[PDB]
Amino acid sequence: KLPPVYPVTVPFLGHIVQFGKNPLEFMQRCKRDLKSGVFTISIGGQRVTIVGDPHEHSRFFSPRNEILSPREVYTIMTPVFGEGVAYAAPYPRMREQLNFLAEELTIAKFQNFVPAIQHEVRKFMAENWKEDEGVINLLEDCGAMIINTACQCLFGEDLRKRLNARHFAQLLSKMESSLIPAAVFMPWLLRLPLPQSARCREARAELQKILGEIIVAREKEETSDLLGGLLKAVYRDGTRMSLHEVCGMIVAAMFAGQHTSTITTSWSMLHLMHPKNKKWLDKLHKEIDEFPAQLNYDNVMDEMPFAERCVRESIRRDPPLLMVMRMVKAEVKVGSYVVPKGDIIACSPLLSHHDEEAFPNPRLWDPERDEKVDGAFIGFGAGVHKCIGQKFALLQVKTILATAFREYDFQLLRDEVPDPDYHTMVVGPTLNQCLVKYTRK
Ligand code: HEM
Ligand SMILES: O=C(N[C@H](Cc1c[nH]c2ccccc12)C(=O)Nc1ccncc1)c1ccc(-c2cccc(F)c2)cc1F
Repeated sequence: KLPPVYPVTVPFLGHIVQFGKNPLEFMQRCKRDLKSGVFTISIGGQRVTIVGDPHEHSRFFSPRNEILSPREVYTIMTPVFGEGVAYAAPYPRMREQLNFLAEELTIAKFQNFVPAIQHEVRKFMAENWKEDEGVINLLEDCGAMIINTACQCLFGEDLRKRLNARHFAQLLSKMESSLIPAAVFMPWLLRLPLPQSARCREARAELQKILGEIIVAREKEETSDLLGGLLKAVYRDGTRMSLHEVCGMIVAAMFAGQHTSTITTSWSMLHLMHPKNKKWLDKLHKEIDEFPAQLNYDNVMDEMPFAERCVRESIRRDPPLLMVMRMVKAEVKVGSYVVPKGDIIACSPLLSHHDEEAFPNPRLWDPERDEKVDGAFIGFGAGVHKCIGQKFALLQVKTILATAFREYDFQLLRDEVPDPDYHTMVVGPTLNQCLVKYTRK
């Protein structure tokens, strides 16, 4: 039982085009006009099957790569993380590799983090929000704090000194400068692509070059950072990581967070400041108002369940990553239908999070809601490939919120909360809507 196919009106580009303008509405359209939402868009002549049903998510996450591999679809990353580094490494290694990062971003590895990140914020604002009140772009400053903060946590002083955040940021940016989201048909498209790499690849090298130097430098003198920790790692056979792979994993760490976290932090501030949500804002404050000026792990990790709620909804309502794809290397059965081998198969947070059965009044941002279908919230993916940085991210967000709101109040210079800008790789509030006003308490 092949799933319905939205008929293709213009031979080569219509869906890719139609999705670009309004994917949510587009996708829903197929759900709507084919009745049963396990449809199959065609993108480039690639049959693409979207699993639109919360109930049948489980089928999307669970099958192991040898049945549903992202290695094929995410190939575009390969210049960035490095040849053989991640999805470009056979699954024993990839799994091994990913597993090592995860172990660096575990809640154990956070003992000292909160003040570090809490610092950078108090530092940043003070430096960029001098006046009692002023006007700033929110997206950007969240963007600056996110990056800034991560570095404070995940990188050592020598290292931080040798390559400061701003430079990283530019470094990182050059790397997406490469990226082209063909992922839906992306794999095949790789014929002789222009060195979109050329800009980035240089960037990877410069990072690596640096990374070596600290290692060389550090060892001379006589250490627990992200770099330090990855080096200690050993594969199951018993080989260590090659700084090439080390450099890649670090890139992954900075890469995943940069937009998703920024967008998340931002939305969350955006919704909380808005006047509709006074109620929620007051709730937060009771939560955070007795927190000691100095902030420590426990306040954030343990004593902030609501705030977490707020972040999760923000992601739930407008998730940064619109969808997830796997390459079907074997025929598999989703509910009634069956999906061909060789059909790229995708699952979308953006859609499932607006299925009205599981998220009714999806556009209402309620931090206190709870999914009415399990695994409907997939903002951080699910099953095998669960996000491995989410705990870290949340940590970042919840701290920025407590710190910012605690000493500031914000006024949204737009009548309504912004509109999502879908014209980006990772989807966020529109940069222009984001103007926002701040008043030192
Ligand atoms: C707001 C922040 C974030 C959001 C919303 C987010 C969301 C997600 C989602 C939905 C997935 C599943 C993608 C898929 O199944 O292909 C995922 C996977 C992943 N995320 Fe994140 N993520 C975030 C932050 C991070 C950070 C900071 C890291 C840092 C390393 C990270 C690393 C990963 C990795 C490695 C995977 C892949 C799991 C695998 O391939 O097995 N993420 N993330
Ligand atoms: O920007 C993207 N991907 C980036 C880099 C990245 C790719 N594979 C990863 C696996 C782990 C970590 C990072 C990445 C990333 O950072 N993703 C990420 C994933 C998990 N956690 C954190 C971050 C990206 C965004 C959108 C689309 C897209 C959406 C809808 C339709 C469509 F056709 C394309 C595709 C994208 F490739």
